[PDB]
Amino acid sequence: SKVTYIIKASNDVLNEKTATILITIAKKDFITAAEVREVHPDLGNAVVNSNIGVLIKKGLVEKSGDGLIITGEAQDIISNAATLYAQENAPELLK
Repeated sequence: SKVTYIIKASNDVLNEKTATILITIAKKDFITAAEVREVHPDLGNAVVNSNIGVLIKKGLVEKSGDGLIITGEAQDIISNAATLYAQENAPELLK
């Protein structure tokens, strides 16, 4: 997971943890907190919940009923980030 690009496009508001949780939510619309927790065994279950909350208080994620979905702000960081990465790895990606 390419969190350095994310932390970069976020002007360093994001750390390695809030960045990795952001990608998971970005990747699956209406994903739940319980599934975000399961794909990050590395992290504490209450750590994931905290950092999801830190992402809602920043205007990057919002809750839709039971599910989690990323804001337009968040998708600017994601598209910036992936374009950065893609250009630094282009000949490796394009084969």
